[PDB]
Amino acid sequence: MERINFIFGIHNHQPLGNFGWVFEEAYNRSYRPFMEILEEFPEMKVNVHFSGPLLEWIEENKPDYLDLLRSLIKRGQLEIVVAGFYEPVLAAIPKEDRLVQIEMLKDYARKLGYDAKGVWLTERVWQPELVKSLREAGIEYVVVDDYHFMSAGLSKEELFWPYYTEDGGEVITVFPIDEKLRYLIPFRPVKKTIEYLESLTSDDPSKVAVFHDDGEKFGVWPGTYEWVYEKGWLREFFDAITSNEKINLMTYSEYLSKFTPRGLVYLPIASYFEMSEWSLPAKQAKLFVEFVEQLKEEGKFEKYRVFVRGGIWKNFFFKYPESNFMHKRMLMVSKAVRDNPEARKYILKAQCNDAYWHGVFGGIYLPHLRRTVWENIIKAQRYLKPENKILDVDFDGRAEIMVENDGFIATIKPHYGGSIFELSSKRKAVNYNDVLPRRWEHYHEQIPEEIRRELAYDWQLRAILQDHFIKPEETLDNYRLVKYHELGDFVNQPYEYEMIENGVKLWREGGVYAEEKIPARVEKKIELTEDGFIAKYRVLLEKPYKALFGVEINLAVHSVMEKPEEFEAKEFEVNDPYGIGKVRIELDKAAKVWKFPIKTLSQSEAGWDFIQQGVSYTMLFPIEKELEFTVRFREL
Ligand SMILES: C[C@H]1O[C@H](O[C@H]2[C@H](O)[C@@H](O)[C@@H](O[C@H]3[C@H](O)[C@@H](O)[C@@H](O)O[C@@H]3CO)O[C@@H]2CO)[C@H](O)[C@@H](O)[C@@H]1N[C@H]1C=C(CO)[C@@H](O)[C@H](O)[C@H]1O
Ligand SMILES: [Ca+2]
Repeated sequence: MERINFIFGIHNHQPLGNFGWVFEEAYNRSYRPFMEILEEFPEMKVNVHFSGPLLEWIEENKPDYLDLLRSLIKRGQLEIVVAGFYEPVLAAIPKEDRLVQIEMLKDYARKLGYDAKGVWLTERVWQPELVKSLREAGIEYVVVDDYHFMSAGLSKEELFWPYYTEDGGEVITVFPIDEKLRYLIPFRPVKKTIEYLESLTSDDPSKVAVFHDDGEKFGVWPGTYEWVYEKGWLREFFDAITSNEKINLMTYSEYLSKFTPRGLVYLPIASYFEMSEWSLPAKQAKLFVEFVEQLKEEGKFEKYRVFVRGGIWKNFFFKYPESNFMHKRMLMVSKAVRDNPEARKYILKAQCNDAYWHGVFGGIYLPHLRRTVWENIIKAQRYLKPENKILDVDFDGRAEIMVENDGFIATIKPHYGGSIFELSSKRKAVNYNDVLPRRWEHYHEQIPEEIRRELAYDWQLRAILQDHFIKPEETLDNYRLVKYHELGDFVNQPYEYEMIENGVKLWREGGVYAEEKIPARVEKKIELTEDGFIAKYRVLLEKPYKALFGVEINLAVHSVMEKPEEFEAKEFEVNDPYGIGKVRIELDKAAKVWKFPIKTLSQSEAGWDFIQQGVSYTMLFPIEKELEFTVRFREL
């Protein structure tokens, strides 16, 4: 009967911090071939979204590509879709930042010759109040998933039309991405998509199905270049989709200029379905997966999927404390820097979402993406006057201590081993502790043997000046892996503190539990210096007992595929050119240095691999009753 309207869109994005070859590959593998083929089919209509950095990379490297986009826009083949310039997850940044973020990209769209009216929701993380924000930015529609609607209570059958939604008395139009099309396109043969769309036709001329997904899926994703281009999937699809009398191709704006949204509906906090898995704590994510698989295993996932639920994106801040700290620190800086445009631009760049979470691969686990966020938090803050302060930054209920001078910002957590969790260099714009601890993930456990022997999961978070207590006969390999016997209770327990001039005095009354609790007291005087910091230690035991006290210092060493190593040293240097640079650790007394890379499990189609998140340096000093020494970190 009536034709079925079809909306085709792509979303192109490269997170800040990506290697140059990555942009080049995505452009050659996807961005360019895709538009060249679109140019060949005058009747094809595409709704495309480009992230700000991407458009900036293109203007600098591939200017001609922009002339092609202007042309296609001019011939009615492209509707430019926007969002937050630097791909922030809108719901996770200040409302003020949402405005400027979107307008920066609206300005760019405008320069391609198109007044953007729609927004691609980054990671489709929805919150009711985004309505107000999108509305203030002049946006008339946002792109979400069918799953957001199913979660609200509607059945898939009533999701082939866009809907209105309101908040604060403001209303905006919402289009749902048909999950099926995300799997049919472009991975399955063309006929599979044509058959599906044709079966959707009804007596309702306004019915519409929506496809909108990653542009990189058409060429970059493993295997897609061969399938989409070498084997002609795109050319065959564009020909089929434009030569079908039951399928009416149109852009989002064209649809709204002809059909009114079906009605009013309210959406919960959600994202696309797959995200319901990743955003759950590892244990629960595993259960979620078992549940989904067992439903499919009993051929009943299809009729019951509308009731399946999982986590929400913001909970990555719970799953990864390092992401939460990163996030809250940028929120802190965004506020203090809001009236300074030059400074503010840096904080807006720090809101690029990728490094804040982890799906099946990458994200927060890629040091280069993480350092880029930190790099920007630091550059924005550098415009502010240094000022020490006590406050609960990551909201765990126990204040942090921020000590800072003209060249550094150190964040101490008295509650957790009185350690330094953040040592940011204002000169290098690097956080020396921009590392991650080794954690189990629901998708772990197949993994090869060569890697299993190097796998280990931490019980300790990782910071700087982490006080240990091990047996003289303890081995590096036992320590490296988490097998060793930690005699003390100072690594993850609270420390008393006293503020001083340019630093803090920390001390803890604990004990060295071996054969009997032997009460101990660790003291550390941390003071910021112009090129780092210095810590004067004074360990004390209540009763004699041969042992080894160790001060651990984790470092965001990224470009140094370091390996386990133990050596004798009073002072040693570290040279990490592409990461934290050059630094020196000086002791006033020699010690046994234990070094090892922090390895994290990374899954790819090329099997399992390892990502070095940083390196741990532990300076061991023997102790029986009294121990006194000084450690100095120096930035070169
Ligand atoms: C992370 C990604 O999730 C969503 O993507 C899903 C695709 O739409 C699905 O079709 C499916 O793709 C798999 C193929 O079916 C399969 O045959 C094989 O080729 O592997 C594909 C990938 O596993 O599953 C995808 C989820 O795994 C979503 O639509 C997409 O926008 C999301 N991409 C964002 C995430 C990151 C990571 O930080 C960014 O690099 C992207 O630019 C974002 O758009
Ligand atoms: Ca806290």
